[PDB]
Amino acid sequence: MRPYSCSVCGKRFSLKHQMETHYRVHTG
Ligand SMILES: [Zn+2]
Repeated sequence: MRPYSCSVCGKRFSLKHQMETHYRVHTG
């Protein structure tokens, strides 16, 4: 996948920070 990926949810992202910023959702 040219772009990164949620590596957890299964989405795609070309901005490591954006995806990494998404992990803030895997908290709890
Ligand atoms: Zn995720």
